[PDB]
Order: sequence, then structure tokens, then C-alpha cells
Amino acid sequence: ADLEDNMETLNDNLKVIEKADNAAQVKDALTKMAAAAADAWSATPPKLEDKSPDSPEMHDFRHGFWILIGQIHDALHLANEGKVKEAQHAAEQLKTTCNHCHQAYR
Amino acid sequence: ADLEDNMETLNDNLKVIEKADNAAQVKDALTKMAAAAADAWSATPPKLEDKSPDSPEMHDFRHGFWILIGQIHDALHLANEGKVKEAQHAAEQLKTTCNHCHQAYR
Amino acid sequence: ADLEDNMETLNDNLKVIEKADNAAQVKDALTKMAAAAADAWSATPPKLEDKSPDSPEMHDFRHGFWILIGQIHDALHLANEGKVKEAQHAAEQLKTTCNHCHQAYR
Amino acid sequence: ADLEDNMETLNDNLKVIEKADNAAQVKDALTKMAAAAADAWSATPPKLEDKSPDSPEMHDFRHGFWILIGQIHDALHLANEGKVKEAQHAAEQLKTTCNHCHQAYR
Ligand code: HEM
Ligand code: HEM
Ligand code: HEM
Ligand code: HEM
Ligand SMILES: [Cl-]
Ligand SMILES: [Cl-]
Ligand SMILES: [Cl-]
Ligand SMILES: [Cl-]
Ligand SMILES: [Cl-]
Ligand SMILES: [Mg+2]
Ligand SMILES: [Mg+2]
Ligand SMILES: [Mg+2]
Ligand SMILES: [Mg+2]
Ligand SMILES: [Zn+2]
Ligand SMILES: [Zn+2]
Ligand SMILES: [Zn+2]
Ligand SMILES: [Zn+2]
Ligand SMILES: [Zn+2]
Ligand SMILES: [Zn+2]
Ligand SMILES: [Zn+2]
Ligand SMILES: [Zn+2]
Repeated sequence: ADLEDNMETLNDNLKVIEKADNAAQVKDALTKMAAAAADAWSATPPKLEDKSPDSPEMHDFRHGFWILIGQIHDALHLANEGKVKEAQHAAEQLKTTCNHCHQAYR
Repeated sequence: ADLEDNMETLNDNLKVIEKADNAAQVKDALTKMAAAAADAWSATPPKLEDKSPDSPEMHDFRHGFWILIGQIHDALHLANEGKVKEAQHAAEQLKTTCNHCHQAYR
Repeated sequence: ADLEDNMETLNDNLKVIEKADNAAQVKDALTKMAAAAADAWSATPPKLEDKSPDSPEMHDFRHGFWILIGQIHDALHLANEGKVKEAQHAAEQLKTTCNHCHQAYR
Repeated sequence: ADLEDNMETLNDNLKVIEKADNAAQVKDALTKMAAAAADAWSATPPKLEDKSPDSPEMHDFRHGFWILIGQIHDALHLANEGKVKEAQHAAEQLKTTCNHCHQAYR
């Protein structure tokens, strides 16, 4: 999928997680976020289109996806263990990763 | 790219890293491995073609990619710091991740 | 050292990182935080003194140190790469981990 | 505890995990390994006794503990999810980390 659609998937599933009542809902949403974050790896955003594909700037951009991907990984373990509230808290906390990349690269 | 092509990219760049004698070669190779691992996320392996796309078995398959992605992340930091030998050691260590997924799913 | 001494080390060095001008200052501070976080692992916090040493509650308490330790690890790589502002951002993101444990267990 | 006691704890519990029949046995063993790895952070290994406690060499030594600690974290999630075999495999994958540090520093 394109970067924009992967970002919409992240947005939409964050809201699903916030409103969720049970593990299954949170797991399903985190599963979708994991796939969107991994698929976003290949994208070059408009504001870096004039940089070389493996420039320093592109390395720093992609670092944020490593952080996000790691955070989703941990949140899904918590949800898998039935720690629904803790998985929800983890999802709220990773908004900072979203925000940090947007501040620099959106 | 398809799973087989991403796997060839991973395999080829691991060999580049082994033979490398400067940071740039190792960084470039790890960069390519990071992209191939992320792109592999969406693939259904032949052995699980008869399972639902977000079955338990497919969750367990994809878990190995989180591990691999994390290991590539750390190796690139070591290479970025000019610790070329230590980045090469990290690359050797992450073969265990490759091997473990292959044993269960190849 | 006891938990309170390790907490003072964490608190003091977070402030050092905020006010730092160069990578060496940030690296030194993160180094100290890494040691304090690892040493804090063995502590029983006052509010869980009435629980068994390896109770579920104590497992959930120690999970926060895994998160903190991992965040310090990554921040030090950023500082080692000379990315002072990015290491400072990572340090600010650490506070969420600090705050979350305090809310639940202090 | 001293480094040798922490190393014996790691070694003993790896063998417990290998022979284990159920999740509880594996979780208990991984719990003990987590504590030993964190406690090992403060130790100076004999072969670096002539280096300053926060020398470059000591930084490189301690990096291996970040790796080990992270791996134990993940293994315990797998055990917590009831994935006994997969937690056992993760414990076996740990040995690469053990071996790497031993080769350079033991
Ligand atoms: C959970 C975390 C995140 C959420 C919820 C999120 C959400 C969004 C949304 C809703 C958009 C607008 C999408 C559209 O065009 O319709 C967007 C755009 C963008 N995001 Fe994210 N994002 C996240 C994480 C990240 C991270 C980690 C990075 C960089 C490493 C990033 C980089 C971007 C960029 C470059 C755009 C602009 C291109 C675009 O419009 O798609 N995002 N994000
Ligand atoms: C650096 C790590 C890895 C390396 C070097 C590696 C290398 C390879 C190679 C050479 C192949 C042969 C087929 C081809 O060229 O496409 C292959 C196939 C495969 N690998 Fe990997 N791999 C790695 C990691 C992983 C991981 C972590 C997983 C699963 C989580 C995985 C799953 C598979 C599967 C399912 C196949 C069979 C593909 C098919 O039959 O179409 N690999 N890998
Ligand atoms: C950078 C992160 C953190 C900072 C800056 C920080 C700072 C502090 C400070 C200033 C105190 C005051 C108590 C004292 O030192 O006498 C404290 C107490 C405490 N912190 Fe943290 N902390 C951090 C992370 C954590 C984490 C991750 C946990 C749990 C996983 C935690 C658990 C506690 C507990 C239980 C106390 C109460 C100790 C007592 O009452 O004796 N802290 N922390
Ligand atoms: C699961 C992983 C590991 C296992 C099973 C393990 C096991 C052992 C054992 C059985 C010893 C002999 C201890 C003695 O009685 O004196 C030892 C020594 C040692 N290990 Fe490890 N180890 C592991 C990981 C590590 C790591 C990651 C490092 C370094 C980062 C490390 C550094 C050392 C050093 C320096 C010694 C020699 C000092 C001593 O004798 O205690 N080990 N290890
Ligand atoms: Cl929570
Ligand atoms: Cl404890
Ligand atoms: Cl970086
Ligand atoms: Cl147990
Ligand atoms: Cl080495
Ligand atoms: Mg969706
Ligand atoms: Mg080839
Ligand atoms: Mg005291
Ligand atoms: Mg799992
Ligand atoms: Zn975790
Ligand atoms: Zn590292
Ligand atoms: Zn090495
Ligand atoms: Zn990093
Ligand atoms: Zn930043
Ligand atoms: Zn909280
Ligand atoms: Zn995991
Ligand atoms: Zn296995």
C-alpha cells in the first residue's frame, strides 16, 4: 500500500484500540498496525524525494519506523497475555513516536 | 518484492557484510537487509498457504521478522559508530534468527 | 544500591542530558542511567512489599525496567552517533516510562 | 551477587529450560536469568580488570548484556503466552549471545 494509506491504517487502528473492550479487538488492531508500519518502510515521503535513497536524512527517517515497529511488537505481547489495559496504555504512549516523525518529516 | 526475492536480498547482503572491510559496505548491506525484512512482512510462506492470513500460525511466523528487524537495527548502529567488526559479529549472531524461522516454516 | 539511590541517579542524569551541549555529556549521563536501571532490577518497591518476590505484580513491575533499559540502550547509540538532539528527544521519551511506573507502583 | 554467581545462575537456568515440561518451569527459570543478567551489569570481568570502570572496552563489554537482557524479555513473553516450545527455542537462541561475549572477554 502507499504511505498515506499505511498512515491511515495506523490512525484508524489507534482509535479501535482506544475504544476496545477485550484482547481480541486490541490484538486485531495491533496486527493491522504491525503490517502497515512494516509496509511503510519502503516509502519515500514527498519532503525527502530530492534526497538519495540511503542518504543520512533517509536513515534518520527510517529510524522512527524501527522505534514504532518495536513498540507495536511489545504491545501485541501484552495483549496476547490478556493485559488489555496495559496494551491500550502502550498504544497511547507510542503516539509520541508518530508525533516525532511528523514534526521532522511531514 | 515477493518473499523469495526478499530472502535472496537478505542472503546476498549477509555475505557482503562478511567480506566487507569498510563501514560504507556494511551500512549499505544492512540498509538493504532492513528493507527486505520489512517488505517480507506481508508474505504468506508456502507451508502456511492453507491457513487464514491472520491465523495464529501466521502470527507466529511474522514474530521472527520482528526479531530480525530489531537485530538489523542494532547492527546498523554499531556500523554507524565505526565498529565494523562488531557490526559483522552482530550479523553473524542474527543468522540464528534466519535459521530458526527456516526450521519451522521453510 | 537501594531503589531510592538508583532513582536519584536516574533523575539527576535525565536533567544532565536536558542541559547538555555535546555528545560526551549525554553519553556519560546515559551510561550512569544504564547502570542504575540494571541495578534497580533486584528491588522490591514499598507498595509491593506484601507480595511474593516473583508474584505476577512483581513481574509487571519489572517489565517497566525492560522498557527503560531498552530505551537507554537506543539513546546511547544515538549519542554515540553524535546525534545530540535525537538522543535528547529519546531521553524525553524515557520520561513516559518513568511516569508510568510511578503512577502504578510508587 | 558477583559475576561468577550470576553466570552460574544463567547456565543452570538454561539447562532447567531445556529439560522443562511446562510454561511455569520455563517462566521461573527465565525470571531468574533476567535478574542474573541485570545484576551482572555492574561487574568488571577479570580480563578487563586493568581498564577504568567506564572505559571504552567496558562499554563494549556491557553492550552484550543489553542484547542478552532484551532476548530474555522476549523469551518470557513467549513463555507467558503458553508457547513452551517457542520459549525453549528462544532460550537456545540466547547461547549465541553467551558465546559471543565469552569469545571476546572470558
Ligand atoms: C502510530 C503512529 C502514527 C500514526 C497514527 C500516523 C498517522 C498519520 C496520518 C493520519 C497521516 C496522514 C495520512 C494521509 O496522507 O492521509 C500521516 C502522514 C505521515 N506520516 Fe504518519 N503516523 C504514524 C507514525 C509515523 C512515523 C513513525 C513516521 C516516520 C517515521 C511517519 C511519517 C509520516 C509522513 C511522512 C506522513 C506524510 C505523508 C502522508 O501523508 O502519508 N508517521 N501519519
Ligand atoms: C538474515 C536472515 C535470513 C536469511 C539470510 C534468509 C535466507 C533465505 C534464503 C536464501 C532462502 C531461499 C529462498 C529464496 O532465495 O527466496 C529463504 C527462504 C525462506 N525464508 Fe529466509 N532468510 C532469513 C530470515 C528469515 C526469517 C526470519 C524467516 C521467517 C520469519 C524466513 C522465512 C523464509 C521462508 C518461509 C522461506 C521459503 C520461501 C519460499 O519457499 O518461497 N527467513 N531464506
Ligand atoms: C528515567 C526514568 C525514571 C526517573 C527519572 C525516576 C525518578 C524517580 C525519583 C526522583 C523517585 C523519588 C524517590 C527517591 O528517589 O527517593 C523515584 C521513585 C520511584 N521510582 Fe522511579 N524513576 C524512573 C523510572 C522508574 C521506573 C521505570 C520504575 C518502575 C518500573 C520506577 C519505580 C519507582 C518507585 C517504585 C519509586 C518509589 C521508591 C520509594 O518510595 O522508595 N521508577 N523515581
Ligand atoms: C545465557 C548466556 C550465558 C551463559 C549461559 C553464561 C555462562 C557462563 C559460565 C557458566 C561461566 C563460568 C563462570 C564461573 O563459574 O566463573 C561464565 C563466565 C563468564 N561469562 Fe558468561 N554466560 C552467558 C552470557 C554472558 C555474557 C552475555 C557475557 C558478557 C557480556 C558473559 C561474560 C562472562 C565472563 C566475562 C565470564 C568470566 C568471568 C566469570 O568467571 O564469571 N557471559 N559464563
Ligand atoms: Cl499500564
Ligand atoms: Cl524484583
Ligand atoms: Cl541512528
Ligand atoms: Cl513460574
Ligand atoms: Cl567481540
Ligand atoms: Mg484497518
Ligand atoms: Mg543472489
Ligand atoms: Mg537509601
Ligand atoms: Mg508472540
Ligand atoms: Zn515486553
Ligand atoms: Zn546496541
Ligand atoms: Zn564481537
Ligand atoms: Zn536505534
Ligand atoms: Zn527528534
Ligand atoms: Zn500509566
Ligand atoms: Zn516478541
Ligand atoms: Zn522454534
